[PDB]
Amino acid sequence: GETLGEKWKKKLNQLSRKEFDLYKKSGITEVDRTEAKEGLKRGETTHHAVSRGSAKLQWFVERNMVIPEGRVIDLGCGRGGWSYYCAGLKKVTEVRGYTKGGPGHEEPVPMSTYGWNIVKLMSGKDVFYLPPEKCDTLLCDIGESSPSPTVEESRTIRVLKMVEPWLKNNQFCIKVLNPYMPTVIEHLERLQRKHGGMLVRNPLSRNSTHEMYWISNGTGNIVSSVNMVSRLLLNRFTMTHRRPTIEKDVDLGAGTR
Repeated sequence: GETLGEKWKKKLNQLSRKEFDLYKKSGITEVDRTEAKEGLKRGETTHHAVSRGSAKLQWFVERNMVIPEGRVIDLGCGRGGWSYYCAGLKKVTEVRGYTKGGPGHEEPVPMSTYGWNIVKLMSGKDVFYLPPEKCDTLLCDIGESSPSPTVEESRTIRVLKMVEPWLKNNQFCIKVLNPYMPTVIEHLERLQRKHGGMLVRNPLSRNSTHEMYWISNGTGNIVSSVNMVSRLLLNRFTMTHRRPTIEKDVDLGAGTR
């Protein structure tokens, strides 16, 4: 070492509460969740996204980086934002979600947004012990943050090792929590050389995370893009803070398919 990402991590861990809270939102895109969250409080089950995740995935999908189709397996679906988002797409026929749930984890939130009937969200499931099934689309947003870059390296590599057997010339969108550490990068290079795809940064991600996403469509230099992200996040430290770009939250409509 040390990578630019590790420097970013260093500096991040050196921030105070105020500096952190102003940095994490500085210059990023975020969707207005006011109405969605108020609606969810009133117990509404149409239109609303159960979390910020639906828009986060929509960013990828609208750019054709991942194109959900056929049977969609959403590992670690949590509340179900990605599953509920995919349920509305014409090419999607089945949505199957597994999440850990229980104490300390988000349960699947039952909704009646457009296409809910083709969605099955299952809790009490450790995806790491789940036998890989046949699917046309594989999603994965797993990766628990830590102040230690190395702990994150371990968790990340564990996630990649878990998801690889699910990949079969199919669409995928897979969260890479810590992409700047060297062993993760070699692993990703091997994975890319076997299954293709590219690492891309989602603009709705906060500056407080170096997370990138291994998506199935397109190609590129991984190390170059990771370091590109690193220099961006570093620049945003010294950049006069910019209030985030507020965008419309996704609307998931209503009805069965």
